[PDB]
Amino acid sequence: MELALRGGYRERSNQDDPEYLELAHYATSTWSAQQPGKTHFDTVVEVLKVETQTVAGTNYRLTLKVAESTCELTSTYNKDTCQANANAAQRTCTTVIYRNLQGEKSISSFECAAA
Repeated sequence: MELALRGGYRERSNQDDPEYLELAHYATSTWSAQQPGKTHFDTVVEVLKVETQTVAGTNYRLTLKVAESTCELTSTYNKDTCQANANAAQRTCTTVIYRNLQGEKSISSFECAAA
């Protein structure tokens, strides 16, 4: 379920590995679908920061610029057709995704800063 440690995150660049963006989309679409009053998926405008912690499994702490997409929640989310319009409100959000050895992912946290 989680990897619990104070400190010990290592900084990664968002070009260090293409999977960071994939993980960002997984977290953002999954979380947005559960929010009360939402009609559309939120999507990832940009990965702003990547930090990881590994013991056996790994925490990916991703800081993201997020905006509402035009893809309805009744549709299947698509990582690259569900882009936000430049005029859509943006927020900075931070998510911790824990992945165990089986590759099972758990969103430990997903929090957005007020605009």
